[PDB]
Amino acid sequence: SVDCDGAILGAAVNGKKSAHGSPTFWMGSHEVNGTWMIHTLETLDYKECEWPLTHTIGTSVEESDMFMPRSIGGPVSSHNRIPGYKVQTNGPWMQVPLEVKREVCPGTSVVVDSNCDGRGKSTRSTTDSGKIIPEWCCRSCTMPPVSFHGSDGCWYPMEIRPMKTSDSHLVRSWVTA
Amino acid sequence: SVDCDGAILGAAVNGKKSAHGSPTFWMGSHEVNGTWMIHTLETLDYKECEWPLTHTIGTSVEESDMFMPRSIGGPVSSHNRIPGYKVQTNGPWMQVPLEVKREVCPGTSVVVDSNCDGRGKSTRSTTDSGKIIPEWCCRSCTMPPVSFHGSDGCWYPMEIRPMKTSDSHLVRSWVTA
Repeated sequence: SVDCDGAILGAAVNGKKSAHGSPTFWMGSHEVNGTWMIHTLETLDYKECEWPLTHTIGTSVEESDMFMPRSIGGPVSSHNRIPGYKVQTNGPWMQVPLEVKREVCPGTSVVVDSNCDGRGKSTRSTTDSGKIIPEWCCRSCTMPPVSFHGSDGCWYPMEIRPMKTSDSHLVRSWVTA
Repeated sequence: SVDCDGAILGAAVNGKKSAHGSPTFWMGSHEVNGTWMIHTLETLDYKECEWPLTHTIGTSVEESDMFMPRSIGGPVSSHNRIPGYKVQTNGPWMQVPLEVKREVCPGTSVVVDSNCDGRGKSTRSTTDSGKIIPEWCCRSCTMPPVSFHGSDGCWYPMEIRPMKTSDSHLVRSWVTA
């Protein structure tokens, strides 16, 4: 119900490139194959506020197609999207400072398999004793996998699930955005 | 039916300043009293195409509320707006190169009066004989009056009407956007 401070916000488009930005936030997007998608996403801060429409490029989306949820500052825009992933309602958004990469978490692997579990809470690549979880799957996300690199290490999006692992030592995000 | 060429278009916001631009077009806007409005509008070209929503900042407005009509490249945005004036369906948009000013046409005057005629076709400040029409009125537009400065001289928006003058002497716009 509250917009973020538009006085310190910016956005820009030029040809096939775009960006939404603030001193604690940066989302860089391109157009590839006629589709706009995120290539850069950095957050130094977690806050519950909404990107003002006055500073939004191409307001468009079915909200579920956004990547960064609207309630924590994600621009309601076609530019805020990653093909193969849907809105990260329970993403690791509190693990700031964060950056998104298209890259396997260290020591892990992700396979696309329709038999994999569906979307769940975002999960860290390491257990609560710092042991790496080697094998992950997703039903239909696009490769190379989306990964969040944040304060306490590497996290996967909702789509990507841990395999062959006890649940009790998993680390999940508390975010409900 | 056809969007403009996105590869050469651009748009940007920073704080209280914004702009939409192409090699043949420039709209500069800013936020005054919590409201966004055009401060600069230059066209080097007249074309019937639509500004792609992907390259539009703050897609929002009811369309009668825009200043530059959608069908000739006007960004469907709250940034494309001048208070006191509505969509220039019959503006002098063919008189390129054009620039919009907040300024009385040379040798003329504009007064605000409820009893004046309503919106009509945009009319040149001079007659077909090069004679200047000295007095103009508008029902409720805002001062200083907007004026279009183009190829064959100075024109007024749809809201600003010529007084004490004969219809046969008047030069009007053929634009229906």
